[PDB]
Amino acid sequence: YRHLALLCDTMTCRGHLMAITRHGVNRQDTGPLMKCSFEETVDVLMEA
DNA sequence: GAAGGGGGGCTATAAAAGGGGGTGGGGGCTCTCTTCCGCATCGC
Repeated sequence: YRHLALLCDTMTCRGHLMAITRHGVNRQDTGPLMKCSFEETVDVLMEA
């Protein structure tokens, strides 16, 4: 359960349903370098 | 009328002369998020 509970917590820790796509994982306030390694490498870095 | 023959032009070589023309080189598939438009609603 702890593995399942951890995934659900990360998807709801910010008070809204956060998808595990780029639209939810890159929107969270992480560093641009982490975001660029996931998806949208240049668009993420251009915005930063 | 086919085929061989004869005569003559073409080829290159130099050189001069002067001008026209030829040649080459410049120039005028699916899912998700964002944006725009029409509508009905109130407000003044």
